Amino acid sequence: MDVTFLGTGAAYPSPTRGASAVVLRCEGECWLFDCGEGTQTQLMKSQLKAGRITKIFITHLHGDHFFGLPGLLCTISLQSVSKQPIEIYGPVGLRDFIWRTMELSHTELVFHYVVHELVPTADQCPAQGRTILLDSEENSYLLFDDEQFVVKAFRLFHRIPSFGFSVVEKGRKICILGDCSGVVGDGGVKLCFEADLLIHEATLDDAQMDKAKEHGHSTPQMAATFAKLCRAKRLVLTHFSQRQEVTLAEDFMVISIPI
Amino acid sequence: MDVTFLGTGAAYPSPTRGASAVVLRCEGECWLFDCGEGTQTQLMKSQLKAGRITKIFITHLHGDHFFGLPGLLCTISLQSQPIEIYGPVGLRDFIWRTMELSHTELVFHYVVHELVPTADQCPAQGRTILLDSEENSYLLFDDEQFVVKAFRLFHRIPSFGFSVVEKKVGRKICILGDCSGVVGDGGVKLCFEADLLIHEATLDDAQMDKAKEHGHSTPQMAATFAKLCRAKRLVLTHFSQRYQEVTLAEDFMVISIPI
Ligand code: NA
Ligand SMILES: [Zn+2]
Ligand SMILES: [Zn+2]
Ligand SMILES: [Zn+2]
Ligand SMILES: [Zn+2]
Repeated sequence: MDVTFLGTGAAYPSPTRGASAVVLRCEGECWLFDCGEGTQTQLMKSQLKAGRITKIFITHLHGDHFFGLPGLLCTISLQSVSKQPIEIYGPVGLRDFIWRTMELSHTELVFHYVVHELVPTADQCPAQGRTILLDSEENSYLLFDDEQFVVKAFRLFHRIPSFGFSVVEKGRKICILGDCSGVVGDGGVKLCFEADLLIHEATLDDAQMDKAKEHGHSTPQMAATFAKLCRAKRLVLTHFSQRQEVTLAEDFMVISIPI
Repeated sequence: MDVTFLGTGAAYPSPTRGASAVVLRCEGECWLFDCGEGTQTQLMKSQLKAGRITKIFITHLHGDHFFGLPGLLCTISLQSQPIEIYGPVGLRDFIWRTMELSHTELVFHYVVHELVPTADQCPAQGRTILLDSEENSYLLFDDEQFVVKAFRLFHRIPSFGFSVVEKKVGRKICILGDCSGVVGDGGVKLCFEADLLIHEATLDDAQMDKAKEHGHSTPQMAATFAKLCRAKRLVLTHFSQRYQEVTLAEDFMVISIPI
């Protein structure tokens, strides 16, 4: 079980840090978390293969987290019956984006996909596919629960609504948070408790905390405080402004979680 | 006056050849022809600056020619006259909806002028630009410095070539989208004695049948068109990915056009 960082930069892809994308691998099955522009080329450079991706999870509808998605699907198709659809989980709006973009570009994908949309709430920002609704008691979204994994989402605060994802082996726990300046109620501490790996943004340095919060971002001290509060075993910082063990992510870094 | 190749590959971007994008530069003013995924990052790696781009021309709505556009506009905005965008019907709504979905407020104004294709181009505020039946071309603009026109190509979906004429008469640069041929005589006439002619050669001549099946050309097809137009120099691009003067385009190649 490992995470491969494809893009570790904030706001846009650069020559030194790609736009947001991380792949979680379990037993040859790949799950992609975020898909900024250039993700498909970062995949090509990596040891991973786009064709092995079975699920995709989008944290929020800022372009550095999803503009690479149409390209990625097209290329997977161009290079390919798959039996099971690729499952795509993300905020409301994502399903129509993909459908329209594929139609506009006259792309007939050779595989089936389904988009499951998470419904955000207005307090996340300043004042056949499923629709997935918050459970107010649990304070989370159930994405899926099978024999191997339970995967859930929780609400973050950002300039637009943003989500974190919790992956639990039925075992190891990996939590991956979208851009944020905070978490809505106890959703994070609950789901992220004793995470084996916690992936958190740290867009700006601690001296720029005011600017960070302004833009719905975090600094390393904010991430670290959340990690300590959740008793995470490992904290990995990512989504750096372009130019408990704590690791600063770089593109193509692979972190394994031993059993 | 120079031409800079940003991406020279076919169908998708790779680590060795980016998706379609070429920049024409005159006296510090940059015009971009096509905008595949990764174009913004190629620009960063190049000696060019995204912020100097004043016009963008899209040959056809295949993703390897436009999926990079939303990202490019966002990054130009983040890092900074209106930008003029020319391309097929459908492009304007694509850009508008994508900006809205991603909650992007661009700091510059842009306008999208749409070219209306004809049905025989494929197998059986902003302007809406019609084919002129007398001239068999589309007038994009005509000022004291330049006359720029589009003409119809045959591809799997409708595709366009662009003719740029400097007034002295002066230099003529013609850049053709993906195609297996030109539709009627509008194109041969506009490309006559081109100083530089940029043409695809997706597959080698031994795969001509496969090339034509996919609305593509081989080097002999491109060469024959260059000879027919009496072009001075032919540059081949849009090469299949590793999965009369004739020059083979590579990413970051710069060709200077003397007066
Ligand atoms: Na790879
Ligand atoms: Zn971001
Ligand atoms: Zn964001
Ligand atoms: Zn193409
Ligand atoms: Zn094409």
